[PDB]
Amino acid sequence: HMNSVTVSHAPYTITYHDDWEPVMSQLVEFYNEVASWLLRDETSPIPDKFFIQLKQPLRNKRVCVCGIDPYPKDGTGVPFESPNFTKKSIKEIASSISRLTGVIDYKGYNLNIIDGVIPWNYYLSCKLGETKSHAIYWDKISKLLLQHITKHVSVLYCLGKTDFSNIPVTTIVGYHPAARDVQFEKDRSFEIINVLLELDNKAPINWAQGFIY
Amino acid sequence: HMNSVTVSHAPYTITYHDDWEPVMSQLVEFYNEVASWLLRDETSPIPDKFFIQLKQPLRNKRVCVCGIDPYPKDGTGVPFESPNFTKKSIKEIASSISRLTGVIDYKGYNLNIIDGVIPWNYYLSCKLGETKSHAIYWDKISKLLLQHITKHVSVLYCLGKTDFSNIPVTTIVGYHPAARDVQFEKDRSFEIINVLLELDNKAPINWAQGFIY
Repeated sequence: HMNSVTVSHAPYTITYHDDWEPVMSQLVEFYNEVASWLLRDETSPIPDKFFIQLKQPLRNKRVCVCGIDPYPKDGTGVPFESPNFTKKSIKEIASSISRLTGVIDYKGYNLNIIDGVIPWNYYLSCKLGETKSHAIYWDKISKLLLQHITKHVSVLYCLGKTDFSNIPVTTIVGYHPAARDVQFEKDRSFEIINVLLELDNKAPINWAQGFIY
Repeated sequence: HMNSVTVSHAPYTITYHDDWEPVMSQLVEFYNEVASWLLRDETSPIPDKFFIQLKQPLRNKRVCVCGIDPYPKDGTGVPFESPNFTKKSIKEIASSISRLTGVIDYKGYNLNIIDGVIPWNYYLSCKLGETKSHAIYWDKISKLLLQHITKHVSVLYCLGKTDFSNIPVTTIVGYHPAARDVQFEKDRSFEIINVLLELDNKAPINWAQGFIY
């Protein structure tokens, strides 16, 4: 199931699932053009992690949960993943899911271990410490990959109203996870995903699967 | 508040609200290129009605309810409007709203008289009797106008999954109103619009406003 393509700059080899095959030669061509600009500075995540989410299948995904880019520091290549459960966003996502499910004891949360969910970063890197600082480099790669994801998923969930302003599927644009005074709005946005899936005759997400105990 | 532009073919003069001003000179340029092809055959609606929805303001609209094109016959220029309440789609929309609201006695329904709703046809005409038969002519006009609507509304509601396959806002793609065995799915799709609006801190739609007694 796993394929690989050579590129001219680090990480030099991109591995990917069968499902991503239709976009890869355009991706290679796009990445070769812009890589030098991306590798000039220290990035989150590291270059060897940029494309790690391409190993994930798409034909079994119903929901894309999408942020604008990785954490300014300590990105792993897996969107929202925080191994020591310290990043504000994934903590706030975990809180919402706790209130939506009744699960209160947990040590962590990961969106990447939930059946039918692909967590996604629209831009695949940032300059270390600076949010959206690599928007111009990922531009066309970002369109290409997002376009391909929305061919598989039934619901696209974007996080951050001001974050997304950049270029025909069911879509909710919610608040950033770390946004203030919108706890109720945040909680019930997650809840509407499963409603929209049922009305689309798809199976709901078991969001509790995300918890780490 | 009302403006006008001259075009080279019928209807010769397009009137429009202030809100549409940013798209009009591109529209004029697009319409002049393709009009002869549109006017060759008998159309629904008639040419003098094509652009009638441009008289409607946008800054007070929260929801766009969008179909692919006008009724194959008897289109009025107002999407979904059926003066004698005979068209299957608007009857089915009225039924859904009846079940969602409890209102049972009515003689008609119109989406164009509801505060905060703009009913829309993605393509502004069809050849008399043939659905989507003018898709190629409206193409770029359709993108232009839909793009401009989604700058104002908070929720885009498209009707017909297969109907829409043609090219970042909250969007539900529901079934065609005349689709079978999906009465529940249709009813509760309309209900989720108001939920999404509240979570976006916008006022809900009073869908009962649509009823004609």
